[PDB]
Amino acid sequence: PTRTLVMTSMPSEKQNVVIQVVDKLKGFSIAPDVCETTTHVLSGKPLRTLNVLLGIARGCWVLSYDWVLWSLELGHWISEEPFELSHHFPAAPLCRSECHLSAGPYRGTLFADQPAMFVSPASSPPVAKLCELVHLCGGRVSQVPRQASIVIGPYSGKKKATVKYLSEKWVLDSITQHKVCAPENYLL
Repeated sequence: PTRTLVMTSMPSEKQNVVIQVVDKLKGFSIAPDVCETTTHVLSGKPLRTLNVLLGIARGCWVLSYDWVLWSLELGHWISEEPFELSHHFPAAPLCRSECHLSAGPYRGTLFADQPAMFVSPASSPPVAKLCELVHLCGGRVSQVPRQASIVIGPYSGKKKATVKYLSEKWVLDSITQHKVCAPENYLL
């Protein structure tokens, strides 16, 4: 199947069960990274990986391993919400809900009112991925620092008093709290 499921923070013995269950229940291909076809992200431990972040940005189901075990038991893929990792990632059900209620193609609007952002090439997570996250959550990415109001990540160049210099953590915390964070605590 074209539709993908992504595992994250998943010990290899649980990974083994997932591969077997997917082989038996069908409906998914397992992919290493969250992409346009991913609808379900399965987390083994409650950790904010890049795949969790991308899964949230795309409004995926972010689920516990237990969904796989109960689905095997009951013979088919079952309702996801009882397994959704809402306590660890409050943004997950919010984006997932927005996404399924979306009339057309889903895109988040978290950053829709934010100025364009220049992302440091030295940023962590990697710049291409951090840019993907900004875009998926409704923000605009600038290709150069010139004229950009927000600069994200390590920046040792010339600084302007009318630009905000914010850590990558500002983007990530905004995404996981489903609210744009106050810049104060992310400066430099």
